[PDB]
Amino acid sequence: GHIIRATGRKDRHSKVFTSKGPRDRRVRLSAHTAIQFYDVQDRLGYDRPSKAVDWLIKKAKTAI
Amino acid sequence: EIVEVGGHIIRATGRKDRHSKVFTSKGPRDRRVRLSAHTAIQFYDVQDRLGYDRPSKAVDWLIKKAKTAIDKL
DNA sequence: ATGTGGTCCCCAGT
DNA sequence: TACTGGGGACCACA
Repeated sequence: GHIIRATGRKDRHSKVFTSKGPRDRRVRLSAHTAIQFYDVQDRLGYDRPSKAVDWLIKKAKTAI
Repeated sequence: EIVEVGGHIIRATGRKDRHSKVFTSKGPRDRRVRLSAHTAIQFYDVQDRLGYDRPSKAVDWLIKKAKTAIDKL
């Protein structure tokens, strides 16, 4: 897993390196997925959504 | 404006974006989130490996494939 | 300086 | 003709 350091002086957010190349680290959820996702996020009591998808990925480790 | 449909889904009556937010147990939330470098790397991996075009589907799949944990919360 | 979470403004597409 | 997915920028922060 890698990172790509920003080039511009306007946005300094890092991108990540995936199978399809540099990707921006934001995702958009659809309205039904948002509500279910945020269900989980508020249940675990996590402040930042990203910690909720770390949880959702630990579990599901049987993705393989 | 509020619509009941799922749950409660707020329609922005603004004008530079008709993008709609969702009403959560902690108020109006945006449907766009910023994954940490650490998370994004693992999240996109499973998106690629499922071949899903749009990454919202991947979160749908995660939740699908993890209700065995979600209910006991 | 160089990243961070998070969201605004807005383009192109569903 | 209403909403969306995502890029580009940006405020406060660290």
